Amino acid sequence: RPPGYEDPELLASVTPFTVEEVEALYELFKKLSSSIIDDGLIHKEEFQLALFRNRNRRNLFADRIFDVFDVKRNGVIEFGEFVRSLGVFHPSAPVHEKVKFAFKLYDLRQTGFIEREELKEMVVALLHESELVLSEDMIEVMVDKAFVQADRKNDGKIDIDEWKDFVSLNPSLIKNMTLPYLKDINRT
Amino acid sequence: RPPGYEDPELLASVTPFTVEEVEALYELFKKLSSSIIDDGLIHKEEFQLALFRNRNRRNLFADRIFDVFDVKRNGVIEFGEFVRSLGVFHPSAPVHEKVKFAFKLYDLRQTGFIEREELKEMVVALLHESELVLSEDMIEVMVDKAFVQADRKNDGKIDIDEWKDFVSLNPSLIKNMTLPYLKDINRT
Ligand SMILES: [Ca+2]
Ligand SMILES: [Ca+2]
Ligand SMILES: [Ca+2]
Ligand SMILES: [Ca+2]
Ligand SMILES: [Ca+2]
Ligand SMILES: [Ca+2]
Ligand SMILES: [Ca+2]
Ligand SMILES: [Ca+2]
Repeated sequence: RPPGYEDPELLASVTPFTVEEVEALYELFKKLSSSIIDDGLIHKEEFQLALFRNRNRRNLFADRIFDVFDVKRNGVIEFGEFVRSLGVFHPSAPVHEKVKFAFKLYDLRQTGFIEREELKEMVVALLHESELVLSEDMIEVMVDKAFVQADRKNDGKIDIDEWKDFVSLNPSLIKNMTLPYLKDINRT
Repeated sequence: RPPGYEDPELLASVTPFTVEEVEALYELFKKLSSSIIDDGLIHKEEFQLALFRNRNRRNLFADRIFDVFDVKRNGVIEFGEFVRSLGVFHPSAPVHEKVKFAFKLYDLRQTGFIEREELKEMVVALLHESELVLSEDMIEVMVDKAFVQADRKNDGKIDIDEWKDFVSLNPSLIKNMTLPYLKDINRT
């Protein structure tokens, strides 16, 4: 009847998941939150491991993922934070939440905008996801074109509205904002 | 005890498949070879349909795939031609066969080499596979760089040896030369 306890019906009702899926994700949370410390929290040390091990997103953005998973900004990931952040990757999650999440992700230093050098590290990382590794001048041409396309109110930084415009023209930037195995999950 | 008959053990023994998988692929061949004419042959009219329907590779290269599937150059695909060509996409198929197959595929007009304008239509099609649609001058820069990289014996056309060199540096050009569902197949 314990501390940290959260009725799975609760998360079920605010996410694309169901009770059984929420209960299921609790098993997976116990795994990741116990690796090193056994306090019911996923320390970032243990987030790394879990992404490193059962590969999901990407190693160099784990500090980025960890950071946005960390909704109540307090240095760790709690169970409900973990389920709600994951729920955003669900195929039925509203595209709004996916666009927003992707935006926090790319705001590399957490400043409320996307600056050119962050669009760059972004584009590089996405390219490399699709096994394309291009010359540095191929890249700043690309990044330059995409950056003036995106920076509508011409002022050197992308805000969430221009991002939304930008992504509507570039829907593949939020390609990975959805993981299709999450529709019915796989016991292990 | 019929015409067209081929002992599945035969194909089993010359391809990564097993008897049961060969027998299985016969069911799938009957489907595709009967759509329009019921002669035990996949006419190209019926190859289109099958790629169009249960999507596999890509629509504009169906005439290219059809063409290399068509090993005994005679305008149709016979059962054993179909199993042997498919077997090449198997995860355990030797990389040699994958490189060779990919080469015949890109030799768009069938001239025994890859010419610059074919590397171009190639690169465009691969880019578009990974949801990247680039400016025409981004593209001839890319195609120009890749083309002089590949055209070692400097003479305006890529032969199979230079292709093999080229692909060893660019292993993602034969990414699609493997279909992982083929490891154990899916009844329908
Ligand atoms: Ca812990
Ligand atoms: Ca937190
Ligand atoms: Ca930022
Ligand atoms: Ca702006
Ligand atoms: Ca037929
Ligand atoms: Ca033939
Ligand atoms: Ca050619
Ligand atoms: Ca050459």
